[PDB]
Amino acid sequence: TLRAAVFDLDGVLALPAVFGVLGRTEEALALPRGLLNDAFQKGGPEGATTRLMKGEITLSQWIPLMEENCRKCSETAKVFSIKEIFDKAISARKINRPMLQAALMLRKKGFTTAILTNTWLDDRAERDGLAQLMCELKMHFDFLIESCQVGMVKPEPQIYKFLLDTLKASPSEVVFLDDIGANLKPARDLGMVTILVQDTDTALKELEKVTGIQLLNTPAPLPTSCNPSDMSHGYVTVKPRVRLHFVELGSGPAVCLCHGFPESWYSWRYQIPALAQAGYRVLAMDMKGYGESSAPPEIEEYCMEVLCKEMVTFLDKLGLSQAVFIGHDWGGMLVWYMALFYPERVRAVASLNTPFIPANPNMSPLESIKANPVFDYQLYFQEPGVAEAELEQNLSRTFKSLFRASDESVLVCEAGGLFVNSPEEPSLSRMVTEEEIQFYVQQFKKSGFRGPLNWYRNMERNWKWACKSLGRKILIPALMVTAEKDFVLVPQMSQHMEDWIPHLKRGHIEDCGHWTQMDKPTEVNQILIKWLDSDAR
Amino acid sequence: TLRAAVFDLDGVLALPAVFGVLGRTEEALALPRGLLNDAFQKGGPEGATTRLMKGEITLSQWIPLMEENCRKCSETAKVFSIKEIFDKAISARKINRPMLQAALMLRKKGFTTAILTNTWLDDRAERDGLAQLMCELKMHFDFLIESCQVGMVKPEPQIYKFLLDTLKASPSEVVFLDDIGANLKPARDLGMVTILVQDTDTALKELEKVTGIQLLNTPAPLPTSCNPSDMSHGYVTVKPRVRLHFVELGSGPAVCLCHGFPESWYSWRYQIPALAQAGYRVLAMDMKGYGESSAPPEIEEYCMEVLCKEMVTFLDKLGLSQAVFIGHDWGGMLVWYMALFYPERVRAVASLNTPFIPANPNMSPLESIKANPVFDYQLYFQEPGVAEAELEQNLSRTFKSLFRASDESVLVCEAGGLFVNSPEEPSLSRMVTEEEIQFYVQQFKKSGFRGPLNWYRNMERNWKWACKSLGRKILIPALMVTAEKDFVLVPQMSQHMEDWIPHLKRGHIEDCGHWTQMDKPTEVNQILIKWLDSDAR
Ligand SMILES: Cc1ccc2cc[nH]c(=O)c2c1
Ligand SMILES: Cc1ccc2cc[nH]c(=O)c2c1
Ligand SMILES: Cc1ccc2cc[nH]c(=O)c2c1
Ligand SMILES: Cc1ccc2cc[nH]c(=O)c2c1
Ligand SMILES: Cc1ccc2cc[nH]c(=O)c2c1
Ligand SMILES: Cc1ccc2cc[nH]c(=O)c2c1
Ligand SMILES: Cc1ccc2cc[nH]c(=O)c2c1
Ligand SMILES: Cc1ccc2cc[nH]c(=O)c2c1
Repeated sequence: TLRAAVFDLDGVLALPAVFGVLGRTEEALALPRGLLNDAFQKGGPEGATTRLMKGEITLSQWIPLMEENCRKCSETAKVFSIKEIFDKAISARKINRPMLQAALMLRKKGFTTAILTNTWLDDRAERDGLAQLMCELKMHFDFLIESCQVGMVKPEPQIYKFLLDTLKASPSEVVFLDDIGANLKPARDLGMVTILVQDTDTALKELEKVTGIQLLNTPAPLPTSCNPSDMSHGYVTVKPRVRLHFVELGSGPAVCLCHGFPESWYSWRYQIPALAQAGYRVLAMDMKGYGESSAPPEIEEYCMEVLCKEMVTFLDKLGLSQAVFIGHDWGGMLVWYMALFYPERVRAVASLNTPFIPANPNMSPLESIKANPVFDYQLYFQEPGVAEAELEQNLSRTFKSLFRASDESVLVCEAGGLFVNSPEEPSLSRMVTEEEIQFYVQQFKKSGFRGPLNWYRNMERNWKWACKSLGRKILIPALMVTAEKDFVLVPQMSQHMEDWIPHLKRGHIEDCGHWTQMDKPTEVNQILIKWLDSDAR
Repeated sequence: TLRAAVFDLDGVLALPAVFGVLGRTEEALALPRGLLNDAFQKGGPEGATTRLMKGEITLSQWIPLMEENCRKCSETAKVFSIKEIFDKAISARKINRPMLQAALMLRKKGFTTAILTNTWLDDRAERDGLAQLMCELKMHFDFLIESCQVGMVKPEPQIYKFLLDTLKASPSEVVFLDDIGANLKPARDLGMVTILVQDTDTALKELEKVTGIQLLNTPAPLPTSCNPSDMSHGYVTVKPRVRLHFVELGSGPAVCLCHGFPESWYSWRYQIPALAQAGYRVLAMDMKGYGESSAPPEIEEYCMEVLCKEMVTFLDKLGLSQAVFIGHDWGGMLVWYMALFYPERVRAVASLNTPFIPANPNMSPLESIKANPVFDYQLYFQEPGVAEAELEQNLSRTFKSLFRASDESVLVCEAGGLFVNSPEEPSLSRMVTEEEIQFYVQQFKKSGFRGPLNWYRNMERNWKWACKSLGRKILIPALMVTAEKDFVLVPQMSQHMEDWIPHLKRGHIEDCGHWTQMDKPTEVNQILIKWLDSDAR
């Protein structure tokens, strides 16, 4: 019975193989057939290539040794840069997405996965390209065994016993995929299930046949999520009693993600890996009042002016002159005001669902809010302690009731609460796992709902502050993402935004409810990456 | 008696003034005198400029309003891009270093300092330049009062009462510096000491006369240091029982600072702000065994192979494909081995004091170490518990005894310890304050010296591992910084490094002891920044 799956890198998880370049160069340059493949293989287990693969020498030391082997092979046959050929071959090699997806599905079903590869110590000036590829790939496997790190190469029998010992599995429990028949043989001899990989489709057909798990023709997978315990956690004190916590991933321009109510940095779990992979340094906040960030009890600690000043202090303390600010729900309203009051500090601004809403100077914000009845539920949030009591009463019930797709609603507010005619034990939304709900439950045990609710308790102060910006326009790069099925933050509420943000760009997600990030993560990622790459560097 | 100092930005803390561009443009373009200065000032307290300065409109909205004022002024006089003129004026404006140094000296002597400025909300595509300038400047002051944020401008009397209220000082306690006589007048009326700033030298002469503090002709100041409570603190779990803590500052290429024995991330306190200001994202580690990082008790948890693997995991979890690695003492030996075993992950490598030392395959590492007697003191570190007992006995004594310049030594090892004929209450080195020593004392109360000493307890394992690299060369960008007066890690010990690192660059610091970073911080900063900018992007 199979319990582990092992994959080769070149020609299996990454294509085109760095090998099918020696053959192409030969054909493109009309050289005698196999000449470059000969020079690459010269000396066998004693030659330059075996030394490179075992980590005895680096790639840069190997380049002149391969060049010398090439002249010797040309001399024998009786008949230009090796560096250039390999540089081009390495940069053209991309992850084989269907093969990676099959490895991901096997691990999700309980398989132990590993990459076993004959590789080198890359010290070329262009080494970052390969470092990036290996870093993206390795995260998805339990083990990465590199020949140059273990000082053993395939087909040597000891690398296979080393593999078995690493997996803590007997050979019959292992399926082993390789594109080189010679490197597959010792695995076969030990009793492992082997797959000679030529075309991906046939290899996966063989793989699904042996595992009894569907790998081909599967539904589109969700983007990579985050495991909290595996993230880098950052903490910045913005003032004596207030610290802000964030999760941080990637390199490049800073992108600051600002969640809504009643959420977490974790609401961005499907965005963080995708944006980091796209070339950005992601800073996913726990907003003031939430998770590991401070939660002072005072209502005025949560007015927009205070919240924005603290996010500016956050950038100051991290040594960031700017960040792109992306917000959802309350976080989306905060980001529009960051763009209006601190344009110097905002590289670009994007909001999911929340439109930019200016103050009406001729109407009280209480009059104005009552003219938009979808917000009647926010009146229930006004009286201190009332909504805290209901929402803190059963956290699992609170999160399972709230985090539901547009057609899964279980929730007027003069019924006497948000959960009056709601189930005491709601079903789990198709958007979340029980484990994800328990993460939110755990986060909210620290400070509960007082700080989060206080974000709604500053209408008058926020209106006075917003009035200072009535003569301004938002002229920095901006994106408004509407969600078809958000019944509170409806797409039509954003219709006047071009009057204030003339250069505004848009995105729109059909069949998407309020919880945009987890409702339509692939779509959110596609929209944000496209906009960041075109408007935020 | 003076207790606070207030500085203007344009023409005082930053030069050349964005004003002395209107006059220059007029002369360069042979326009009627004062025409552009007229159009800029049009409408007085009712005009476009006052609206901009109060934050009613942004800079991008003001540009076409100023253009219109220019055509009206040209029409009156009977006689090209405003955007281009202001873009050039803003980017040419640099911090007035002697003025900043005087503000720094006053604060160090107990003065409350503030910047009071008539400024704008900058939403130009080039706004980052100014954001960078303001971010560097503001960190050095207690308060930054911006006209566009408070909705008041100088010379309006209310901005001065607001200033006094912010400082919590009576007018007679405040000295106020401005380059505009009109903006100085209301401060004078209230009873504040005022300084009309034309040339910096005369202004500081007036400033030293009123404060009784020497500001002009002072010794060269030390670089900016770090206040631990003001830094962003990061934590990454690299394996179940091990987490690594780091301090993080700045944006740009990742630079990972690796301290020595028995040190802290704080040993880089003079480097962190300078490198971040230079355009780098600094990650200053607490190395395994230290400060807030985990300190497992097992000797083998501190072998070079394990330490390097964990630093690779650290990069993986942060989503960094590479970092520049800069090390000192044990950290310097770790960085050379990172370059040798993980070149793909090392953008560039630099070591302070520690030379790259290969394994001698024909000699036991114990034989080899005894052939270099300066290391005899490391034999004392071998027996578990012996050096822990002496070093943990009195932490203040330990750090004050160790952290001394080359001519301040108070420390053979068969005397029966490092502090045998050493003072029980050593004097404070000219390199450190009592507060800095107490920071180290506090850090070492958590785990003490077991983990740190374990770095020396893996000679045999490290030799076996290092032997795998004997056929390699370090061919990625590398810098070796020697310290004239380090009597253990002597400059001559690095003489063979070019044999292993042919493209090696060097730096050398005269009259510098073992504690390079705090001994010669300005010199260290100059050397590292120059090398990073030329070899690490
Ligand atoms: C959430 C919210 C929504 C709409 C408005 C409209 C006008 N004024 C407000 O304060 C307001 C607040
Ligand atoms: C429509 C509606 C009703 C209740 C709630 C309660 C808590 N949070 C929400 O976002 C919400 C939205
Ligand atoms: C600036 C702004 C815009 C909308 C709202 C809505 C409800 N409450 C607010 O405080 C608020 C503040
Ligand atoms: C705040 C808010 C806004 C919209 C929705 C829509 C559907 N379900 C919700 O819980 C919800 C909550
Ligand atoms: C600190 C140190 C210094 C020199 C050497 C020389 C040869 N071998 C070693 O292990 C060694 C270790
Ligand atoms: C020469 C010498 C002697 C003792 C010590 C003790 C602790 N740490 C050192 O670095 C050191 C260096
Ligand atoms: C690789 C290397 C080089 C020098 C030394 C010196 C002392 N101890 C070591 O373990 C060591 C390890
Ligand atoms: C490890 C080490 C190396 C050199 C020195 C030089 C002077 N003083 C020291 O304490 C010291 C410690």
